[PDB]
Amino acid sequence: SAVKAARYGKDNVRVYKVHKDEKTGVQTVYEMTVCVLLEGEIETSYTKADNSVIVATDSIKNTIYITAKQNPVTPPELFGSILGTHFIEKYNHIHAAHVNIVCHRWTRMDIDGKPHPHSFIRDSEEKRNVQVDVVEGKGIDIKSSLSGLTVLKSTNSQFWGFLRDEYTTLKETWDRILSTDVDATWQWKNFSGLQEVRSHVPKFDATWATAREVTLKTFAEDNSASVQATMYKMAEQILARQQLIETVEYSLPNKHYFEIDLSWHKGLQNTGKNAEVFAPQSDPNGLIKCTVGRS
Amino acid sequence: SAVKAARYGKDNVRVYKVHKDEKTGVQTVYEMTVCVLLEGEIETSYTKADNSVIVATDSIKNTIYITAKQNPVTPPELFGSILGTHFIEKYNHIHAAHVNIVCHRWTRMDIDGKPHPHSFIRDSEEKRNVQVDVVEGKGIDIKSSLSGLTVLKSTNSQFWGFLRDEYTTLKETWDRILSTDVDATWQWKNFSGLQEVRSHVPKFDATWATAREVTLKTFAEDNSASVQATMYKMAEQILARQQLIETVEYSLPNKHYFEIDLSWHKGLQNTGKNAEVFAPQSDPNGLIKCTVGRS
Amino acid sequence: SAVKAARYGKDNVRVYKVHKDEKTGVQTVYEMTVCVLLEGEIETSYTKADNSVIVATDSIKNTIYITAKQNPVTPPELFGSILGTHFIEKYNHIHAAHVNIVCHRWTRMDIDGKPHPHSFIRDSEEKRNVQVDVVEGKGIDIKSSLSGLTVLKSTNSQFWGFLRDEYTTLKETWDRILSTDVDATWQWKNFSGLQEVRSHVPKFDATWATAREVTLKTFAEDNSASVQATMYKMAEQILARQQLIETVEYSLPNKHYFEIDLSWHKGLQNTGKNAEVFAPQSDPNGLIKCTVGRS
Amino acid sequence: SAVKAARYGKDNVRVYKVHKDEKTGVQTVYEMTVCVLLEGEIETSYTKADNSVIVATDSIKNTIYITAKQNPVTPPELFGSILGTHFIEKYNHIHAAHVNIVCHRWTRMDIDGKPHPHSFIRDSEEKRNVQVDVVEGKGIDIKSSLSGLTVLKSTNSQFWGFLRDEYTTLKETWDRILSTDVDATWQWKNFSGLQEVRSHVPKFDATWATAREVTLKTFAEDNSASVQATMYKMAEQILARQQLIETVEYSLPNKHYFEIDLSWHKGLQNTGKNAEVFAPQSDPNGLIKCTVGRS
Ligand SMILES: Nc1c([N+](=O)[O-])[nH]c(=O)[nH]c1=O
Ligand SMILES: Nc1c([N+](=O)[O-])[nH]c(=O)[nH]c1=O
Ligand SMILES: Nc1c([N+](=O)[O-])[nH]c(=O)[nH]c1=O
Ligand SMILES: Nc1c([N+](=O)[O-])[nH]c(=O)[nH]c1=O
Repeated sequence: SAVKAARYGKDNVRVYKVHKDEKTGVQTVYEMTVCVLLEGEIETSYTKADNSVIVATDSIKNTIYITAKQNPVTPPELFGSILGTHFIEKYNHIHAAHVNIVCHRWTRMDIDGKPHPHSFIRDSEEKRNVQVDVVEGKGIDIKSSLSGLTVLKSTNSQFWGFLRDEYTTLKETWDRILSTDVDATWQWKNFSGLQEVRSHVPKFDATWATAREVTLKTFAEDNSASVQATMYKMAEQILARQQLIETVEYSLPNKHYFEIDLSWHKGLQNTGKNAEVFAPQSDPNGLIKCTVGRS
Repeated sequence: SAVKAARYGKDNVRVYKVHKDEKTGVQTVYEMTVCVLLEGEIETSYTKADNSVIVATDSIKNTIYITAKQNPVTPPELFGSILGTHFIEKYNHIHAAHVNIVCHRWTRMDIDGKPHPHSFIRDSEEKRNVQVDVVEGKGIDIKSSLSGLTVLKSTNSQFWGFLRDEYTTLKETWDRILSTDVDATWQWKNFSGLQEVRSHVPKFDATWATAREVTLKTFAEDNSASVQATMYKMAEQILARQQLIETVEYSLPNKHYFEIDLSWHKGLQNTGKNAEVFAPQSDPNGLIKCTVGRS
Repeated sequence: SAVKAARYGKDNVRVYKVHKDEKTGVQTVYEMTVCVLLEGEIETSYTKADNSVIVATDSIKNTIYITAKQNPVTPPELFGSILGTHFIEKYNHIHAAHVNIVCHRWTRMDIDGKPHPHSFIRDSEEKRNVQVDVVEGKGIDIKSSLSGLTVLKSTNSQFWGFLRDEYTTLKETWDRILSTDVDATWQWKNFSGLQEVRSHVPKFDATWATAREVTLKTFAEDNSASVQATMYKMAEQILARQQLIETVEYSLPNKHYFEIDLSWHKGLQNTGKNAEVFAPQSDPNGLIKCTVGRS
Repeated sequence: SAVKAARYGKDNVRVYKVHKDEKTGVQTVYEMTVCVLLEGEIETSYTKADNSVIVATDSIKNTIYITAKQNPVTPPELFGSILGTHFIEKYNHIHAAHVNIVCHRWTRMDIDGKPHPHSFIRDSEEKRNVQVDVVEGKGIDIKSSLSGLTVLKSTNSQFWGFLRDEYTTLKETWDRILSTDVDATWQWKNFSGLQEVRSHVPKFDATWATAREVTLKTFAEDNSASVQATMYKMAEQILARQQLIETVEYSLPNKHYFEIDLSWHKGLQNTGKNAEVFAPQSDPNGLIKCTVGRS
């Protein structure tokens, strides 16, 4: 037997950083969870019990805190690129670093209509993520994403004209509830190294904002023919607005809300045009995915 | 042996209801999770296998949907009082109904600065809850609450002057991070029945809003001497603003963020006035509770 | 306003302890999660920012580790009584301590049919818990429990003869699946203090074992008329087997498995006596409770 | 823009099946959660709102129940291969089916030392999984795995001789606790189709059992030089015992248990050879992976 692939590192490293404006007194906080896995000439740690090739996972944890102390942590695309580059430059035998960052929301509170200088609220569990792969001699590959964005529309979703055969019981509909948790990922053109990532810094936050805005507006305004059709419209728009993106991937559950027939009870009407009370279904759920690129 | 206490019913009943304004086209959605447990002359179902005294839990589930079809579901204090009253009036041998409702957020989306007629977003996992106990001959007891409100302030929290003995290692501090998940409950004066609950309907939403506003403002503005001292200030204010409340209870975890000493690494300064990067601690956590009433 | 009730302390304190037999080389591990809340003359910490009355929650955490170092951690009824007693004896102004312990399973591995000296497996997420309330001048109250014991029987459960009215759709049945997660609590006679708890030490593990055995055998062997009837039989037996128990409480969900009518597809028969494939339902669920005491 | 990749289907489909032995009265239950995603000539559902190419996800759900009614559900490698093959044979324009199955434990109860005919217990949350990819013209690829197997050894784990530099604070050790949750996957040689999968049916359960046995014995008996070294020994053995496996992949967290220095308290000794009480750490954790194949 032989080692075909190997990677190791530290997961679930929680990090908080505060910035304090000396002039204005305003403070800004960032909180993230970081995972770093390394690859390289490490096979002998597995095959021969040779620990000499191992950067201890505890040391990887220390390096994450030190790097956050000495560099900006925003945008996460930049921080992840700095952190990954560190490992391949510092250790001759480490040839790839894989960095995943999940950013948690701490939104400034408004008190009496004015933004508070040092108080924050977690408004929803929506995340902004990055995956950064730094590979010696092959540059920096970055996938940015948003996830945990949960939405619902109460009308203006349809689903009819699908294949009907002996396995089919679903009725066609021209008016249904559509609810989903959005997972959207945009993959950047390969960057040659840290200098090139730095040169595009302003585009990272702007593209995240665009992706979010397009997602919400398209969902709200599309008279949806299917989850498939609506998600493709989202992806098209994002690609049109940022040339440095190569592909956009969406993964959307269809979280079902079922009509409840109450006609057995005193002829109560609660289906079709009379539907008011529905039963949200925890499982099963539809799952629809697509990756859109340039023609 | 004898049955000393018994209650039974249906838990985790998910319910969604939509309201459609015929004039304006605007739709509004409500989504809740409901639990109903009954008590009464039911001991023989346990001791003698006499199912004749049992309202099947499946029927309780049906009753929740039927009741939501025929009545307003907001404010939840009213819906819970209607639902509980139904069981004690309908069934001669049922003498108490216990109704718990958890309301989930579906906040109207703003698209292009304008509120959308039928699209919603889940903004955070904060809940608004009620517990309603309807007891034959003893009226209606309602406890309203908010929970899952997660906040953080980066300065203006202190903790010094506590008891020091041979079990104490904690250093006094004049500047720390304070973060918590707020659970706040206000208990209403007993109501004589449904007519009296209906007479106070406007107070329910207004008191929830007041409780939330007082919580957020006090947390943001108090130069906190301890979690104990800050939470008492919150409770005092709520009692002063609504005379029909008898007690206010707060339960607050103290979610710790620890300094990281980096001085071992090239003399890096990251403690006290130089602290920028911290380690959020998942566990353990402080837990502080208090119930405040009228003197 | 006035403080009506107050308690504070440390939650989610994870503790592991190893015992090493010097003679045999055999090692035994214990892992628990502990919560301790104190009450006493502490109202001024809330009302006047007087921290002098506060035993810091960090110190409570230290005390849990120190106590585990110096005393046996098993049975948990004893450890909880030692820990709670410590706080009321050490601090003049603390008058009650509330200790909750959750014990996690680490079961010795059998390798080649022989018990291994120092290797363990987590066999299921079933827990053994205690709640110990130590109150100055009122002795020690202990509630012991098991929870997270998940079972299923595929036949020999019935449910017929329940109340039928205009809210009822459920069909009577003489053969259904019964599945539940068992939560069972036995409350001990009040103990005068630590000496009396020590005098009964052997009864704690034996009573836990009896409670578990009775639960499993009764569930397996009863041709169940309802969840109500089966759970009462369990409670009766436990009370008969241990005189120092005052009450037994059971809380059982009824986790539904629904038949799937497949007759629409080529007349496939999958209901009643032909039922083979079922749909487990995540929610809603029945919830049945009872507390049984001595006549 | 163009569709580069697309797949869609149903997730979280819970299924239970019972087998009833007519002769002996013995019943056996199986419970699983199934996910099926399809690929094929479906791009126009995304680009042109052409639902004619869509097999509704509701129909996929129906097909899972029908297939479970008409075929054995064990071993899961076989059931997954039957289910995936169905979709590519039935629908001309569907060219790949991806089937994931998670099997939940229902272990027969022993009552009075004898196996009960129809009562079961969930012994731990360990799962047995399969991923089956059925691709038109390219056969059937199966990855089998076990996951959620949580173990701990209290001694006979070491970690010394790793790289030490200016980022390193970790002390070398010759005696530590090692605890992990095991995720192990074995990938089978490609099968030409269903006939070939059927021909190897007995090997599936036997190989799962071997993988589990090797994992547990190696963990218990290895005087571990590192997680890397121990996991490689596991993988080597599995490959040696089953020739139809091409690769074995392990993913193991290192769940840390930290010493607690109590010397500040009356000189209490609780470190090194005196360590008895430890603090389990919820996060961060090491994460070690490797894929082993044939030389
Ligand atoms: N860093 C590592 C540790 N460790 O404790 O840091 N232990 C291992 O077995 N392997 C590692 O890579
Ligand atoms: N409603 C009840 C059911 N049931 O199925 O509805 N089963 C029981 O054992 N008990 C109940 O109360
Ligand atoms: N122990 C306590 C702390 N503390 O940090 O330990 N902080 C508080 O606000 N209150 C406490 O009781
Ligand atoms: N099966 C599908 C449904 N559906 O409801 O089954 N809805 C969609 O938008 N897309 C689907 O593929």
